[PDB]
Formats: sequence, structure tokens, C-alpha cells
Amino acid sequence: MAKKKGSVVIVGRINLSGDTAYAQQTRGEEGCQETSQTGRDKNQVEGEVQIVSTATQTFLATSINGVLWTVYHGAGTRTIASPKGPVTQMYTNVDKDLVGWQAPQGSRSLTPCTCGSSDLYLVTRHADVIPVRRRGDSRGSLLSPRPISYLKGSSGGPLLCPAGHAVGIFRAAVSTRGVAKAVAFIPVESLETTS
Ligand SMILES: COc1ccc2nc(C)c(O[C@@H]3C[C@H]4C(=O)N[C@]5(C(=O)NS(=O)(=O)C6(C)CC6)C[C@H]5/C=C\CCCCC[C@H](NC(=O)OC5CCC5)C(=O)N4C3)nc2c1
Ligand SMILES: [Zn+2]
Repeated sequence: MAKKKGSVVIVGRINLSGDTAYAQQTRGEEGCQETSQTGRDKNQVEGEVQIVSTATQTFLATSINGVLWTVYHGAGTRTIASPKGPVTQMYTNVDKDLVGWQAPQGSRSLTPCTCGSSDLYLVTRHADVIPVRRRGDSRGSLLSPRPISYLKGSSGGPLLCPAGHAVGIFRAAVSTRGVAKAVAFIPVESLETTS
């Protein structure tokens, strides 16, 4: 009676600004650990897709409509570190595997897709842009299957339409013999409802 869980910490981003997609690290392991305990993150934030970490897990978080969204199975109910201290979740929905905080100052938000397109692109934490054919409200198939190892740590990352709109938030992978054939995601409409 007489410990607390730490904050989620932004430790990098996936840069989608130019011709090449690439990951950038903005904070190393030691600063991440310290920032998770204090909840105080003075680092400038840029971009749409953040790489985030706890003391024990790393994954992604994506800004859509002024909210930084990620997965409950990564973040739990944790605060996120910010320049003025830990920030409490604005959205929590374990039934959707979904949490969200106010988007960080300096971030850019993706626009929710209204295209109705089924030709999607999943952005991973290694800056791979993986073609995915939409197969349902919350599922899509990989055009080129690959070991689940390549998707591990990319929950909270976006599925994008051809125009660069957000279609969904990656939450789970479907595999056979360790080979990822399909993905599950929180559809942007389910976020817009929550919103
Ligand atoms: C605790 O409260 C909770 C509320 C709701 C909730 N809802 C979920 C659907 C869920 O699923 C868990 C975690 C994800 C996961 O691993 N998410 C990815 C990821 O990368 N996580 S991660 O590494 O970033 C991490 C763990 C740091 C955060 C994206 C995957 C990548 C690789 C898969 C590895 C083998 C795993 C294959 C699984 N398959 C699958 O479950 O499929 C089924 C869904 C319908 C069929 C799978 O994907 N999960 C198993 N847990 C919860 C928990
Ligand atoms: Zn679109």
C-alpha cells in the first residue's frame, strides 16, 4: 500500500513526408525508461504515426482527427507522457482493443477515409508499406503474405487508402504456420463513433 504503472512514451515516428517511408528514433532506451516513470516528455513531436513504448512493450500510435489512437493490449489504461506531465486517456474501449489520447502538439492528423476503397496499405514500425485488400468491416488480406514476425510491434499503426486517408487501426494478425495471411483493424468509422 505505502507502485504506479509508467506512462506510454513516444520514442520515434514513421516518416511518410517524402518519397521514401522510413522510421526515425527520437528517444533511446534510457530516456524512455525515465520518461515513462516521470511522465514528462519535452521532446518535439512530428508526423502522423508515432512509435511508442512502455517499460515492457513497443508498438505504434496514429493521429486521426486530433486523437492519438493505439491498442488497449499495448497501452492498457496508461497515461501518455507529455511536456506538462502524464495525460489521461480520452478514449478507452477494451471491447474494440482501442485507446486514445488528445493528439500531441506538433503532430499531424490523418483524415478519416470516405473513399469506400478496398485497396489499403498497412504501415509498419519498420516503415514497410504493405498492400492489403479489404475483406470486411474489420479485416483485410495481405497481397504478399509474410511471417508474423514482420508485423509484430505494429499494432496501432494505420491502414491507409490510396489517397492517404485513415481507414483503420491495426490490432491483430491472422496466421497459418506463422505466416500472416490477414489482418484485423479498428475501422475509422468505429473511431468516429467513439469520437
Ligand atoms: C488485454 O486486453 C485486451 C483487449 C482486447 C484485445 N483484442 C485482441 C484482438 C488481442 O489480440 C492479441 C494481441 C494482439 C497482437 O499481437 N497485435 C499485433 C501486434 O503487433 N501487437 S504488438 O506486438 O505491437 C504488442 C503485443 C505490444 C502491443 C498486430 C500483431 C502482430 C503479430 C501477431 C503475433 C501473434 C499474435 C496473433 C494474434 N492474433 C489474433 O488474436 O487474431 C484474432 C483477432 C481475430 C482473430 C494477435 O494479433 N494479438 C493477440 N488482445 C486484446 C487484449
Ligand atoms: Zn480515402
